[PDB]
Amino acid sequence: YEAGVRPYRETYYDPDYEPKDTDLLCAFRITPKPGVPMEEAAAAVAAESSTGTWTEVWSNLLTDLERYKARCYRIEGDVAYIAYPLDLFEEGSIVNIMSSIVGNVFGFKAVQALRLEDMRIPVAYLKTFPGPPTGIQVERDRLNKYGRPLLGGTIKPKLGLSAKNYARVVYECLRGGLDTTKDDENLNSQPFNRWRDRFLYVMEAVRKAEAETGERKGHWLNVTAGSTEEMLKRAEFAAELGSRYIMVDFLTAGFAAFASVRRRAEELGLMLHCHRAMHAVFDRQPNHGIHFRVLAKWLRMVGGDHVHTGTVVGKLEGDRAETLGIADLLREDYVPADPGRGLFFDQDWAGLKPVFPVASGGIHVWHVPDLVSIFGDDAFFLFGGGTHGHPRGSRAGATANRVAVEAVVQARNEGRDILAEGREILEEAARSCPELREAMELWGDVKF
Amino acid sequence: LFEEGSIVNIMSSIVGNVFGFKAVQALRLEDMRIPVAYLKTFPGPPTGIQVERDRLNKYGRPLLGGTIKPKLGLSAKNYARVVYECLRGGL
Amino acid sequence: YEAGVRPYRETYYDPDYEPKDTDLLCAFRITPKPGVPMEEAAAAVAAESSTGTWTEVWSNLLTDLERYKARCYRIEGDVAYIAYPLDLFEEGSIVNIMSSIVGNVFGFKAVQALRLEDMRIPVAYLKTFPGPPTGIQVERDRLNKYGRPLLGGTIKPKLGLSAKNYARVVYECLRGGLDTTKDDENLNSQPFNRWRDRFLYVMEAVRKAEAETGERKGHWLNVTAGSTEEMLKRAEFAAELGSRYIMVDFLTAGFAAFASVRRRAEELGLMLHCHRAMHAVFDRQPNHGIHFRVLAKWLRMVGGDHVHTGTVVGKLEGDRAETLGIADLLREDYVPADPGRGLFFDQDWAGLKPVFPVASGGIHVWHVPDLVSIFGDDAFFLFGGGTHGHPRGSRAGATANRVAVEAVVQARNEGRDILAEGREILEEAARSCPELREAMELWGDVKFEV
Amino acid sequence: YEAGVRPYRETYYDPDYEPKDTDLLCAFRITPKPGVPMEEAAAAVAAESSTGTWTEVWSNLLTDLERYKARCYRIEGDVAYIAYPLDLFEEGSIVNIMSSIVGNVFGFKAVQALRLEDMRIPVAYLKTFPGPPTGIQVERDRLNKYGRPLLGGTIKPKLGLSAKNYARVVYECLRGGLDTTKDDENLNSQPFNRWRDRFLYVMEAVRKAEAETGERKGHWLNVTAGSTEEMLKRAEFAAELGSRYIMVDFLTAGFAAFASVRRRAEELGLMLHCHRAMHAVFDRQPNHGIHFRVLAKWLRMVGGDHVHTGTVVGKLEGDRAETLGIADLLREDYVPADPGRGLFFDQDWAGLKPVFPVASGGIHVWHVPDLVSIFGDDAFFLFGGGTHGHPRGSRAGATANRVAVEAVVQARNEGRDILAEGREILEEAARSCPELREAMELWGDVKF
Ligand SMILES: O=C(O)[C@@](O)(COP(=O)(O)O)[C@H](O)[C@H](O)COP(=O)(O)O
Ligand SMILES: O=C(O)[C@@](O)(COP(=O)(O)O)[C@H](O)[C@H](O)COP(=O)(O)O
Ligand SMILES: O=C(O)[C@@](O)(COP(=O)(O)O)[C@H](O)[C@H](O)COP(=O)(O)O
Ligand SMILES: [Mg+2]
Ligand SMILES: [Mg+2]
Ligand SMILES: [Mg+2]
Repeated sequence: YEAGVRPYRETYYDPDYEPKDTDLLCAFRITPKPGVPMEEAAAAVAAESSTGTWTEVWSNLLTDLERYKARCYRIEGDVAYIAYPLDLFEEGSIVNIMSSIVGNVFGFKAVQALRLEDMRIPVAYLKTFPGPPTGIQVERDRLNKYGRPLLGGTIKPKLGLSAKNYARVVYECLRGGLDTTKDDENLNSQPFNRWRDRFLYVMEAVRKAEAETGERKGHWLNVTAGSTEEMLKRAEFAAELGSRYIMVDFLTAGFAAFASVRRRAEELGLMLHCHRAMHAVFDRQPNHGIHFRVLAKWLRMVGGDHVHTGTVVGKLEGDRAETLGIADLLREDYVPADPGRGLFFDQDWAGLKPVFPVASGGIHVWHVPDLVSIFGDDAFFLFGGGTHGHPRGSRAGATANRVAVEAVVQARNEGRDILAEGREILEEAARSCPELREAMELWGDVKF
Repeated sequence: LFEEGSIVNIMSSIVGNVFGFKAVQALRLEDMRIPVAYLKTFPGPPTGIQVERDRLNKYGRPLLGGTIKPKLGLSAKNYARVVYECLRGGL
Repeated sequence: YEAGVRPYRETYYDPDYEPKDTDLLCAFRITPKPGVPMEEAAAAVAAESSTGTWTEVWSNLLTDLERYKARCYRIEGDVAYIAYPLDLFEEGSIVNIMSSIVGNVFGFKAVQALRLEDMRIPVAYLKTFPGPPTGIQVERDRLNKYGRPLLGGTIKPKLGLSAKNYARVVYECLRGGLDTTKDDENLNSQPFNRWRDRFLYVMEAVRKAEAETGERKGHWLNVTAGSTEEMLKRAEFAAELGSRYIMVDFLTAGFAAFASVRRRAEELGLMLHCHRAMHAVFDRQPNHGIHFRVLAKWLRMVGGDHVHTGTVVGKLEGDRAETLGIADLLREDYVPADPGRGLFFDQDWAGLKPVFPVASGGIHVWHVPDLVSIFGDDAFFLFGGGTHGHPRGSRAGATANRVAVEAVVQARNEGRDILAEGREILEEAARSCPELREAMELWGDVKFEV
Repeated sequence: YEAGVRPYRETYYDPDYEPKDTDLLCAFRITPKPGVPMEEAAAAVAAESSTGTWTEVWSNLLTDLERYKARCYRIEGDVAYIAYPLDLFEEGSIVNIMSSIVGNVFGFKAVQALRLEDMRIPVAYLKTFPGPPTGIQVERDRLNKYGRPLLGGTIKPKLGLSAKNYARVVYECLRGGLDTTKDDENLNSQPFNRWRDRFLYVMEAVRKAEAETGERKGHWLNVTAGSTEEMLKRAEFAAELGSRYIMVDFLTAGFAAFASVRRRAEELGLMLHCHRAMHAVFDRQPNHGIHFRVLAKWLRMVGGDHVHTGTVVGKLEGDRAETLGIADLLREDYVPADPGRGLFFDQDWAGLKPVFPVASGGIHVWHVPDLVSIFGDDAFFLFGGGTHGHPRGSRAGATANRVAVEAVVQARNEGRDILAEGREILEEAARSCPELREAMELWGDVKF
């Protein structure tokens, strides 16, 4: 035992290390404090997210640090690759992953900025997680909807509507062609609209629209609440009322409560929509934070049936290439590494069910060719303002959006170039659909 | 606009989506004034500083603690041996 | 520390204090013992309802009495205004409010009579209460009834009917046009009519009436009982049978058990009717007690869907101007002070749901013009004797009262002065409704003062 | 069936009726509206508290009103006696008694003022009530205290003390000679003193004083709360901490919740102190309300172990003769009617256990001779201000009060007249008790 402070790289930088198939790997983009070499910064991140601290400790001799320490094994420019032994992690706990990988290392004086770009989850650790309870294929069977993207939309105004008026908007949307509707992420239980009231009114509107159209419908009832117990109570009630879906803000509620709700959702027969409120607080900036592709891996592991992924073309930020990679991570059994899409590692999903991507935010009929081109059939397209903002209201707006999606789907199956011929496809459909003609006219000038 | 007693609801509105808009390149929430009428729907700490000092019977100084190291890798038995030495020594 | 007895006035009278928006305020009408000045009596009430006792105590120095004491901050004649800091009260407990405000101060030798006239509940404290489970607007959607007062009535005789005969009366009333019917406040479970039998027979009567009229119907099944556990058991059974409503005597059962029943009603999806039995024991006399407007505020805070407010014109006492104020306290988002109605403070309701006023007691068809003029549309009018006492029985009586209310409402919406033209509006309807004509003939000479 | 309004007197006034042993009887003092004969006003009370309403109903023919109606069978000046058949009441429910007897009859225009003076509870109905769970004799055995009144006191200031300072006052009081101490009626759980903290701090003080004095001690922890469930939760916690007592405001909490708390108390082995907060809102005025002796009967039926009865000589109102009757009602097996004490009926108690009277409110050492003379040994005397207001604090004050009571009990047992020689008895004890001397000097001029 030699007391005193030693540089982190002496023990935690090992560019000769060859990662094992059981290791958990991380890709960190590091911005060191000026004067701190890149190797010392990367080693500090590895040390203080595994086994080390700022000075040597006599208790190091009571353990086999060679077995348990993480190691930065490769540095490519400002990107550091770090490997973590399988034994460092608690089985089935995303919370534990976060507490090591992003626990303290983002606040060190020696590392000015730090962003976790990707993470390789090893198969041996994935087997301790359940994944989604329903999955794309079973959900299409439960809805009896095949061969196209599914239609949805957030009820607006976000807040302020009574339960009665809120449910009237739901009825109008579903009656007009939307497959689903949803509560806004911030609509929980408030003085103007208490959750029990909303749940009762809405399911009556869902049943009515379902009877009148002859198509199956659902509404994503938000159970997000201040405690795990209250969320479970709201899920139990939605199931009692015969709802197909519930909704949870998995990041604001948090991963521990999220896991509790996901377990209860499967026991009640509910499908689980996951809203990513708060994600942009730490996945927006390229120099610091956690990229959403990491959050999307954690989401699939705990087990959401959908998660929002961005629209690329809408009102919220999202890169086309990164979004395409995120969609594969959510839907495929195996995703090869792809630098062109920001995927730093191959990801085997070990038989876990796939998650529905969900595109929402500032989109309207003119975006439908782009969206089909980006996502294909296996996705939800959500039209909030794009439905209720129609000159003739939600019902007319729902019809315009549903017809647009089916026109572009039919064109693709016929082999046409849906981007090169996008407007032509929408104009042919508008000739037999007055509601689509009016939507194209109102928003023809709205671009982001 | 807010659900009584729910921090989760506050976050869902205030930091829900507004950090990812194309029109706003960066955004930082600096402070927040919680009104008294809303605070009263929250319980606050279960113990509190004064009751805790009574339970510890320690007054008139900062209190001493420390994180067991190495972070990970110690057996349960060796972990508790480190604990004992620290507490026996004055922490 | 200086031991010994000091006048309450020295510490608990502060005419310079400016109430805070978080303070709870009371208006007391005080009748001091002769020889005791008003200021000393008012300070005694403030002292012994907050922090003080009859002599100085060394332990006053272990706390900041400046922060917690109540203060009488204004006196006008025999009215005393007292302010209580927000931190003196337990969140969400009417029981605690009463324990301080009306706990011991009504029994002091130095204060010969005491009446609490009004109370200002601050917004910061209201937010700790849930309010009504359903509320007027949700309830109208659950019933599918709009644009008129709702019709009800107590089943008579109060006691003695078998469960089977009890339900037969219910059926006749609902079949004849009443929207609801109710158990008498004193009908709980008795040898001549046990609660399980009554609930079963009655719900069968309600379903038959709904099917024959094509209108939604309800009955207010009284779950009042000797213990909280028994009341909850009876509520569970009412929900199992599909009842839309339950009923509780919130004062005789008490506020603690009332809170328990209100919570379970929301969980069960039941609407909660509240009967104010016992209120007159302490809200009647002008010199001593608690004015009903305070009880109504507490009622809305705990959360009842309806509460009886009186009729003004019926067999039970009630003042018109005071009732108008009470009706606003139950239904409106904000009620400004109004000395003419006895509203001593502005009352903000902080988004709590509203409560249905219920007018009941010794009323009949001739009172309908006055009832509509007083309450408007958002109210229940209950006719017990006024229904079963009809010459041809309950079904005919229910038809007569229903038609009367719909005619007075129509005439009002047509712009007529229903008070100046009340008799004419009723006589016009009678020409097309034999039941109403005969009800008007029977009770035309039955009047109560006002 | 003859429709129309009839005078209440025709059916509900019967001066030839003989009350049965199974009838519940009431004595009402009635102030009719000017112009309403006394017989009509009494008939109206009988009718609208049993079976009648304001007009004849066809459904009367479906019922045997002769079997079930109440009847005014006697009028003596402005006092009306009314008999109610046993079958009108629900077994074991004070709530049902109130809903009939005092439900609506106090608010009729025809009766300008109404006061219920006394009530004869028949033995056949009493057998459906459990009565106190402990009782005076069992309680004295649990405390191991005999041959004197018991000492208590409310902690002061009423509100504002932290839990720590609160338990310090408790410790001084018990260490000084008080048998018990109690929370104020309005101390429940508040931001300055939460109930969990208070229960923990106080029980530590109780055990500490118990060990230093060698006598058994107790504190009346207030479980009064806004809902039945919360009160039961607090009672469970008191029992878990090994408390001998809990306390409930049985009127502000309400009788239904009171019954719930009484049942749980017996199951938990707790003795139940009952505070009568709010009683003066309806029992103070002689023209309108309910006399406390009625509430005292209902209290013993549900089963409180103590209840406050007033001091007569203190700061709160109370008539001596009426107080002597109320104590007999609470303690004796059978109480015969007595016009000099306001007892309108004989009351058989059917074997129910007796209740401890509790005298409290503005009393000090000079009142002890009167209190012993009034109540005898089986009572609590509570000194709040009379303890903490001592020139030298709570321990000194508790000593002065304990010494005074034992000096007076000692003089009585020797055959001295404790009232004629009260001053001499206290002065003799003060010669050897400086704490008593200082209390006598401090409060010698304080009289009510
Ligand atoms: O709150 C909103 O703005 C939305 O309801 C969109 O409403 P419109 O349909 O009216 O735009 C969605 O929650 C966002 O799209 C979420 O963003 P993301 O999908 O990127 O998490
Ligand atoms: O018991 C009764 O007398 C009633 O059923 C009325 O019967 P009628 O309809 O036959 O008069 C009601 O409970 C009273 O109106 C309550 O008084 P309030 O509404 O003033 O609390
Ligand atoms: O709050 C109070 O005033 C007391 O704590 C007395 O304190 P002191 O001992 O300082 O007077 C008691 O609650 C009253 O005696 C109750 O009145 P009753 O016994 O008549 O119900
Ligand atoms: Mg949204
Ligand atoms: Mg009634
Ligand atoms: Mg007290």
